[PDB]
Amino acid sequence: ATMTSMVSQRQDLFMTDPLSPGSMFFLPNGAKIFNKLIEFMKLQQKFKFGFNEVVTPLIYKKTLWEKSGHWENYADDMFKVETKEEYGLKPMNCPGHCLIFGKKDRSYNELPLRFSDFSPLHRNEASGALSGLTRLRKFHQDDGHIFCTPSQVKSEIFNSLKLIDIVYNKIFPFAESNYFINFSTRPDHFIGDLKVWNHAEQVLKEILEESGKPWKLNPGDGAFYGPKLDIMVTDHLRKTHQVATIQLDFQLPERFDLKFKDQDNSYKRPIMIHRATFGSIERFMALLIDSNEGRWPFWLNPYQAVIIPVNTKNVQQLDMCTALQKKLRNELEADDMEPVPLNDWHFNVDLDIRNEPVGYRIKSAILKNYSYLIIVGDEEVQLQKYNIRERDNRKSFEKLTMSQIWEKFIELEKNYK
Amino acid sequence: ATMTSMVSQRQDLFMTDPLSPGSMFFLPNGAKIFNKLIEFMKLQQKFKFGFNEVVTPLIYKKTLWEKSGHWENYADDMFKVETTEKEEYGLKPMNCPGHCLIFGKKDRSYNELPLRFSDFSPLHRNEASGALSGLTRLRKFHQDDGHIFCTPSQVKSEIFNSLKLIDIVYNKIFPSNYFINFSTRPDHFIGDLKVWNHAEQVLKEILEESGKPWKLNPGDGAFYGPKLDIMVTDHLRKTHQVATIQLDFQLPERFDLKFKDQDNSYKRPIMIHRATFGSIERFMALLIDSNEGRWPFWLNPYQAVIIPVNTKNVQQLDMCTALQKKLRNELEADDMEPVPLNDWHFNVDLDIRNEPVGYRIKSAILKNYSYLIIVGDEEVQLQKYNIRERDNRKSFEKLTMSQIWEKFIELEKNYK
Ligand SMILES: Nc1ncnc2c1ncn2[C@@H]1O[C@H](COS(=O)(=O)NC(=O)[C@@H](N)CO)[C@@H](O)[C@H]1O
Ligand SMILES: Nc1ncnc2c1ncn2[C@@H]1O[C@H](COS(=O)(=O)NC(=O)[C@@H](N)CO)[C@@H](O)[C@H]1O
Ligand SMILES: Nc1ncnc2c1ncn2[C@@H]1O[C@H](COS(=O)(=O)NC(=O)[C@@H](N)CO)[C@@H](O)[C@H]1O
Ligand SMILES: Nc1ncnc2c1ncn2[C@@H]1O[C@H](COS(=O)(=O)NC(=O)[C@@H](N)CO)[C@@H](O)[C@H]1O
Ligand SMILES: [Zn+2]
Ligand SMILES: [Zn+2]
Repeated sequence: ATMTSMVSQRQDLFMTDPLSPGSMFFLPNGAKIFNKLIEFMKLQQKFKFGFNEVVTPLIYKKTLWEKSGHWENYADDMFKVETKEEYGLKPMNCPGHCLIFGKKDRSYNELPLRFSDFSPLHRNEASGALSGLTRLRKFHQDDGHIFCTPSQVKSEIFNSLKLIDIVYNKIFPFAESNYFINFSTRPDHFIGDLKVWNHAEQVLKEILEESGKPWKLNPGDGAFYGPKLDIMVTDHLRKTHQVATIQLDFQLPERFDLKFKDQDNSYKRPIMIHRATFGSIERFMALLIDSNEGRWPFWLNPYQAVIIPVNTKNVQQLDMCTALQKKLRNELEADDMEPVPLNDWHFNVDLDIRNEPVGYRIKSAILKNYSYLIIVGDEEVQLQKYNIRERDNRKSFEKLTMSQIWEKFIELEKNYK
Repeated sequence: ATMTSMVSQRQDLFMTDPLSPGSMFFLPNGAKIFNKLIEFMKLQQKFKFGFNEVVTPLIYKKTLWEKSGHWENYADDMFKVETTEKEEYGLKPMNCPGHCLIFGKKDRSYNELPLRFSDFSPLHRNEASGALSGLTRLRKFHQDDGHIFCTPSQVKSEIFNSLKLIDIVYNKIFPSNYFINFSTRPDHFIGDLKVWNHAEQVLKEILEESGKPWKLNPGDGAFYGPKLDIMVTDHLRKTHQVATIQLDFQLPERFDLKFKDQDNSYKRPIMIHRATFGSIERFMALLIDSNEGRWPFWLNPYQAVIIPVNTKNVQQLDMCTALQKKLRNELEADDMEPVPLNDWHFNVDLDIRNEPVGYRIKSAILKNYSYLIIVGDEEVQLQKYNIRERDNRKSFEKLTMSQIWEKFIELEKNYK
């Protein structure tokens, strides 16, 4: 029994199976949230923070991992693929993005060059370390790599902090006291020179102090390629978890011999910034469950609304419920050829017509954590209005029409509420 | 293949590297089209054809691939993973066995049927190095995969519905446009020969009731069942297998899949394997092979380009930058206001290069921008924009910022 077990059971979110341990199954309801969080992050990355999404391979030749230093300094966590050339299943996206950078000639005008990647990653974690969605063998990162110049680093990290603030302080609050930063310094197994490393830590520390973010030193817990700014979120058992991370990399550009044409018409190395906001879609989703206990916001809820007729055998009530569900689900027939258009609204509304008392079905709804409960009795049929209430306030009853509820549910998603 | 390679360099679509043979790289513009197609398919699958997307693991133990029968029929065309006991894993070449596990985790009723699962996971097939060809044959690819669990009574209607989706893609949105290859029992097949002949009998009737063109492609069916292979032709008149409908009576028996019928008796569900694009990669390769870079507006990574006649004219830029701001619909990275769901965003570039206005038009015809927007002082005086289509030279029009905004939206709300 873990951090997400009860809610996963109750809402049919995920599934494990001993034929692929450490990897897990997103059931239809669980996948909706997975896709919604990604959809959110893509919008922020593409239309506000200037990222360009790429899709990269999963397996690469051993020779690549030897460049990046993963093959030696990350051998404990890397899966190896075989069919006389040996391959590695990627635990990270960075080398693939380095190949992208080095494929063409790069101008200083292209910088900062930002790539994002939602590829599934594989890390051979120890069987004991495995735990729920927080630590998996397979997972997806909202990964991003920024190639920039020395004068662009400070502003790029601040931008990454802004997106982090929107996520952890505005959209998914768990102002301040939502997270603190671990200043993770040079580990025991590292690549590169100490001169470079000390410079890297100076730069990062200096930026860390301008941000004014709560922080503490986490000595010898950086990456083998660079020092990190690890966003730490605390759960209900007062245990911290690393989610978002900002990593300063002077090493991989040299390892891959990356270069760009600068203003002085000379070739210099780009500076590489590793960053993710969720960290992984899985772990971040696990920490949401730990805090909301299944009580999702409307825009994220797999159970957005349930319509409950008082008398399940009353045809008048049923027509009224059936109509609203059709309206809110907004779904076409497989009979014709009319395709589902883009940017249209579809809501996860259900219909409880089990032959059980209305009170039992309402209690059943609140247990499943439906964001809204819509009840239809005779008074509703007469008024042609639906008695809609909020999940977390049983005195939020109001009578709206089919149109009003439709427009209400839209204003909720356009406000991320 | 080399037209794909031609368009790719022009529009910066894809990329390969000898560090990963058979695996594609999707550069920003290339990944955009990739995402658009998936976005289109997900919409039709969820809101019109009653599918439910799941996310399944990419590696499973050797055990599963024996239970499914892939470990003997595929283990050459399958990657193996090395773990810490020492049970070996297999990088999945298909999604099917993983969906059987899902069906056989909860007890199932006849009420849940037809039960449909969709999956867009990346697949890995260790193809021959000499079989590799651009985006058509890769070692890594994504399928718009689907799996239906139904009763024998439902197979007919359920395969038709899959054809209705096929009719949309190939005859309406991305255009006989195809014929069906009736692939029958392969040599290395599994299961009882009795149920095979039955499956091929039912599949033929459905194929006959359809009224769609088909040839017999004997011995090229799947080891787990006969398949309706949808074939599309090149400009070189060569055929390619994209969409497919496969009737499985075997895998449900391999996994001992049961469901409760209405008479309270337990029976086996029937598996229908299906993809409409087949793979996004191969499907993309055939669009490029057909349009030669001339993308539709809703798929184009180059939707519009704004060209000011005098690149030093402050007023012309103020009017050009205003339209680009409007059309792109972005936000600033220095505030806390999030990009909202279901807003519109268009790929509009701004050509302020110090070159004659004609040279910057030539440079956009070759980029295959769906629309060319031009601003001179004649337009500045009118506060209207001079816009033309790509494929019609005499298409020029004078619209406002609001008009172009709504025009572009309508094109996207119609898959135009
Ligand atoms: N085994 C795991 N399971 C789930 N999530 C993980 C796992 N390992 C790391 N993460 C998440 O992914 C984030 C990034 O991990 S990281 O190793 O520190 N950083 C990277 O791998 C770089 N590729 C970042 O671009 C972590 O902060 C954490 O939120
Ligand atoms: N916000 C809630 N949290 C927990 N349980 C609730 C909540 N709201 C209602 N219930 C439970 O659901 C059941 C219904 O309670 S009720 O208010 O009296 N029911 C009704 O008002 C309607 N059935 C009448 O039309 C009770 O078991 C109650 O305890
Ligand atoms: N190596 C490949 N590269 C690109 N696309 C491929 C490749 N192999 C198959 N496909 C595409 O994917 C489709 C499905 O492949 S299939 O083998 O015939 N069908 C399956 O594997 C089943 N899992 C479908 O449910 C093909 O019709 C083709 O369009
Ligand atoms: N659809 C097209 N296909 C090929 N070439 C084109 C096309 N449209 C324009 N061009 C080329 O682009 C150049 C500019 O054409 S043009 O219409 O006459 N240019 C102008 O009118 C501008 N100078 C004034 O606004 C010419 O070389 C022309 O041959
Ligand atoms: Zn990285
Ligand atoms: Zn299949």
